[PDB]
Amino acid sequence: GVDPGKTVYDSRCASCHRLGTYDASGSAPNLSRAGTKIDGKFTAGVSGHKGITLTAADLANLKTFVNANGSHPQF
Ligand code: HEC
Ligand code: NA
Ligand code: NA
Repeated sequence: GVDPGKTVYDSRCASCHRLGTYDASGSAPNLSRAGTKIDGKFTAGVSGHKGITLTAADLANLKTFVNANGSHPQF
């Protein structure tokens, strides 16, 4: 789940959000430890937040990515 979750985060939330030290640029909240807020903010297949629609697989993969990476290329 971790790699497709990165694609979800990268293309769909990073433009605004931050995530630990992996992504420290953006004005919206840092999504570190936001799994429960993500699942409350999004319903699988229902268009919502910022025009985004997420599949069930998207939501699971993204949370696995947030848990595993939420960081420096040399660490
Ligand atoms: C800019 C167009 C954004 C995009 C792209 C994403 N998010 Fe967002 N998010 C944005 C703002 C300005 C805010 C604060 C106002 C609000 O609507 O809450 C948020 C907030 C969240 C939250 C809740 C934050 C908290 O309670 O601390 C969550 C859980 C969240 N956003 C999730 C989220 C996800 C999973 C995204 C990728 C699919 C995503 N956002 C994109 C702005 C923007
Ligand atoms: Na960002
Ligand atoms: Na949900």
